Amino acid sequence: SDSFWEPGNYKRTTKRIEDGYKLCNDLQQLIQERADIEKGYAKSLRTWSKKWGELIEKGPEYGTTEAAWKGVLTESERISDVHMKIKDNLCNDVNSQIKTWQKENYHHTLMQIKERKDLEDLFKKAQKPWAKLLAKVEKAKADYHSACKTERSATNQERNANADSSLSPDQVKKMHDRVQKTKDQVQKCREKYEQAIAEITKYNSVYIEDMTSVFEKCQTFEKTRLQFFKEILFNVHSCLDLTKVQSLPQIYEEFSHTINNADQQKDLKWWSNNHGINMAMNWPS
Amino acid sequence: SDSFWEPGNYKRTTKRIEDGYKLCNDLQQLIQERADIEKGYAKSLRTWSKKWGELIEKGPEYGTTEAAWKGVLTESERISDVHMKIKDNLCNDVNSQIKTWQKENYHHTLMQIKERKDLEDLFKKAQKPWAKLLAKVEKAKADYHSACKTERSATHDRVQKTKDQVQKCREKYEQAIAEITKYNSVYIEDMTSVFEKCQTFEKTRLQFFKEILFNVHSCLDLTKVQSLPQIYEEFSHTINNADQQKDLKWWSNNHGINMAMNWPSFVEYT
Ligand code: NA
Ligand code: NA
Ligand code: NA
Repeated sequence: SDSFWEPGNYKRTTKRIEDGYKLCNDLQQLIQERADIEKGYAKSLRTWSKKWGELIEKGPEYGTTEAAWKGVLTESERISDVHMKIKDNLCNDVNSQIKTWQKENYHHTLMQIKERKDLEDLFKKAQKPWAKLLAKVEKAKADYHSACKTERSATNQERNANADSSLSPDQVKKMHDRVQKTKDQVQKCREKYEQAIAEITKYNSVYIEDMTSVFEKCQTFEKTRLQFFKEILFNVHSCLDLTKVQSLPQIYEEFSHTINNADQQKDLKWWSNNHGINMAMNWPS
Repeated sequence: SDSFWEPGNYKRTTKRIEDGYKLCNDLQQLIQERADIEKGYAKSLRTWSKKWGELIEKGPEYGTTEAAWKGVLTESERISDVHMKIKDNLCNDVNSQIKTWQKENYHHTLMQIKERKDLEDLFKKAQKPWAKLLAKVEKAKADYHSACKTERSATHDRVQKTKDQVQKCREKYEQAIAEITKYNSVYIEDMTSVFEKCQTFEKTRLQFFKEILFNVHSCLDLTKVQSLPQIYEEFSHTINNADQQKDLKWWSNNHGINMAMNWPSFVEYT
């Protein structure tokens, strides 16, 4: 079966050590990826703000109204910083931590992950004795079913010898001898089989102890990985939680301070001063 | 000079009307562009979410730990929806109300903006009488200035009829002047009146842009997105459900020592 207790089957557990390495790679990759998305948004915002900053400048809007329009560009700048800092937090608070743990817990030798290779070895050692007894049981079982088979086809041929009266006495005798010799075989074999089953049945618990002990070494390492991953996940969470960016309220507060300063009278009066009736004229003389 | 009072120069006030209308188009383009960026963030988030959602199921992580990694995917999805609403509010709401105001306060004759032609007309009307007096002043200034020239090289029939000429020029010059000087008050009064119509209208727009900027602000103002504190608790509870004990127990049952075994048993012969 697929049972753990079956020879070689501890390999799902050892494979899981190496899966732990892979999941470090995956998590780093996933975070880096989100980081690029945040870099990308901020980068877009800034491009936008550079573009309109200039179109407003160079275009017809003026005065505090101009300054109000500009408020929006300042907003997006402050927002972009927030997002750069999340990019930077994800990469140097979070990803580096993972990068570090992964370096520290997985070593690479002989085209293997040593933590895997060592433990496969430890299981293999733990399982070797009982593998023998299992092998024995399996020979004994085969060696006894083929003795059963022989004996049934040998007692057959004797059938049709005592009904073939031309055979020589030596021929009739060989067949008689084979039957008796092959039922020595059925017996001898039943015995070795029963003894092999007994021999293994007494090792089982030693086997169980041994494998339990190796398995739990594995569970302990795994426990640790799972704990670590839980923490980094919270650390990720910290990086992304907007409700804790303390500047956010202030960005909007300040953004509407600017809109509020948009003053039509200031703007209009200025316009007259520079372009309309409140300019000097010397009349003709 | 570039003084508004010289003929022609009312025009910068006039260009301003049409610049008004132009700015509405610019404003909508600005907002449209911001909205597109928001939509970009949101689309990105979801692509990322869909990608890793798959790569995680497929990968080795299982259990509640696996459900915690999926926390991020959900938060990401929720953030995308916040920005998608920002796109929509900006577009389907702020931009259309500009579009509406644009069409309520500007109208065209043929290809030209009517409010601008009207007020260019009124300017010219008021400027015209005065411009005519100024045209007079300009002629009689030139007449006099070349009765200067045609009595400087005369210093006997061309000696006293050109002192008669500096009598009739300096006379006329000084009366064109008196005449314009008398119209000034009126011209002042009528340019004043037209310019005020230009200011009243321009004021409408300045007040309207203030309002629209406030709306843009309400649209963009993260501190007022209700759902957002809550997104991040939904997320942390998900992380907090990672239970290594159950994930480990699960493993021991499906892959490790608590699995059942058949121990070797004597099997008989066919
Ligand atoms: Na400008
Ligand atoms: Na999985
Ligand atoms: Na829990």
